[PDB]
Amino acid sequence: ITLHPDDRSEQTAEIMRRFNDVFQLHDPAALPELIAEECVIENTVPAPDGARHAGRQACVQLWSAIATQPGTRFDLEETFVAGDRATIRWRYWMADGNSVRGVNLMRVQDGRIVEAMGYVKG
Amino acid sequence: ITLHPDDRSEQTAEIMRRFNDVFQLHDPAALPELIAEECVIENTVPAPDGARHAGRQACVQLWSAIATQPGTRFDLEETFVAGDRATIRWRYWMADGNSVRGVNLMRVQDGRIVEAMGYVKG
Ligand SMILES: [Cl-]
Ligand SMILES: [Cl-]
Repeated sequence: ITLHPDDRSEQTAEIMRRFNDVFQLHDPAALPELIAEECVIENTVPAPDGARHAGRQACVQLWSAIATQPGTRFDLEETFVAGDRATIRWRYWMADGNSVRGVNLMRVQDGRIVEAMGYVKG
Repeated sequence: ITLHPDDRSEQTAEIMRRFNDVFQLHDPAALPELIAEECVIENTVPAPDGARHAGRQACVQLWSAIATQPGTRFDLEETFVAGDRATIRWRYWMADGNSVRGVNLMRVQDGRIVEAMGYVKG
């Protein structure tokens, strides 16, 4: 985690560590405590806009499925934190052996993830 | 521009304003002075990795063409700055009338853009 010094930067880093570990450990147990009631994900697909998932339940369900899909994984390229925001660059490996690079733009409020926006190479 | 308070945040905001104006005004005159000799762009396409453009000349050429392509434009969604980094969310409108949302991750060093990473909805 690259930290830009800022009031809550260390808190946001801790949130991103635990968030990233869900995927690295394929273990979604931490997801609910990290996600705001009103959390929104703007997913990577489909263009033009990306789907939208709203509310803790939808966000937990989506990320849980992602974290536990057989034959898939993520390599973390860089997590950069500043204040209540972070960027997480990654490479996603698919069950067919292909991969794609992407990024999440993350925002926290009251110590929980309220916004996650995903993008990919197209 | 949303600024996260940090040493050079105001400088980075100024760089991003002038960078964004190149596209909004379809005027690439400012590009060279904003771009480091060694600047690298990791473009939005093609998956998996995105092409790579290296050096001021390549980066100026690519962005100049983008800025001046007839029938195309960008809407700025949000520019967020922290320290020597920024994120710029946008919607790109293509000559065929379609659009796609995307984001640039930007990094400056010595007052010039050294790194620009682009991603899109897929
Ligand atoms: Cl990678
Ligand atoms: Cl938009």
